[PDB]
Amino acid sequence: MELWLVRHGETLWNREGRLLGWTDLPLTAEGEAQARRLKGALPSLPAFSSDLLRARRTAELAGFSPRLYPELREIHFGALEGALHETLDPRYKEALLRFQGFHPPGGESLSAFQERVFRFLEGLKAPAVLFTHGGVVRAVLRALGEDGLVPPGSAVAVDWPRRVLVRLAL
Amino acid sequence: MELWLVRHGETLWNREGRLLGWTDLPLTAEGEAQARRLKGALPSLPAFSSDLLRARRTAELAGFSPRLYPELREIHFGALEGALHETLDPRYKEALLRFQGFHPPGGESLSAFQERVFRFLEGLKAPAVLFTHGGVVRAVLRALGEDGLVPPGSAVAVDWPRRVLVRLALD
Repeated sequence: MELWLVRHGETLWNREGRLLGWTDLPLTAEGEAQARRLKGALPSLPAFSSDLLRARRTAELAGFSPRLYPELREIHFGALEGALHETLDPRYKEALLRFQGFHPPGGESLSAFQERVFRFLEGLKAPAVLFTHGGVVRAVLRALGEDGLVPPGSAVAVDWPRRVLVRLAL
Repeated sequence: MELWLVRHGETLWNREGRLLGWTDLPLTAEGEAQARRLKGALPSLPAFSSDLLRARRTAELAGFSPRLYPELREIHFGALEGALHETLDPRYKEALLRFQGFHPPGGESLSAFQERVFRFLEGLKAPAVLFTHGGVVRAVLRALGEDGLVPPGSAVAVDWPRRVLVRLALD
């Protein structure tokens, strides 16, 4: 079943290199421009979106009116929200790289995060466009055996749960 | 899974251009003619149909004895029921055109409509013929990435939830 995973436009923490999870940052001017460009590429399928501002605004600027689901949120980094990726304790860097064994204080475990994301995905009953976050897109791509890193404001279409259909980066 | 969806025959509000949702209108003479032409053109599979008259009657004239399900009904337009499409406020016109963010007072939102329709399709265990409405066919075709408008009394076959197989219209 066709699903479009869209990573929201950039926020200030993207250029700053800070972990961005449940901190509700707005899009930058460029992030808004990225969202607008998506209007000319994304298919008009039922839309869903993380309830965080940056995702909602990306959906809006891309020409969609999404049903909001917190299950589509990026992982909650807890005390690590806003932390510079460069200064993270090696244990955290390692976990984020290998995509396993990550449980920030006051946040969600990478395991609970994935459980939340896939429960949502398996619940879908028709093709859809999903406005979400880098970590969510990464989880889905890795589940299909692919590298999950995609730029802000870009998207990847997948034939869930079989394979990746195409990547779209502007 | 192979599913055949049939848009019921025309009613007076088709030529009139009025939003027809849960208003239970009958088929016109031409509407019955369209339904009769479907007999012998649709596959022999279990049949399901919206419980609204126009749909049930289409199924009947097409040679089927479907189990009735309100879940196959057209979207509930609420206060907009019977409204001339031509005179709808821009917000509603655009919402229906772009098939998104439609919240009619006293009716069903497009999101609620889609959830209802898709939940029903998910429950189907095997191939079947579904006698339904223009909006339902439109939601399905659009979800499959194609233009969703089809003529009254016409049908489409899809491999749900993957692709459209064929569109069938008769004269």
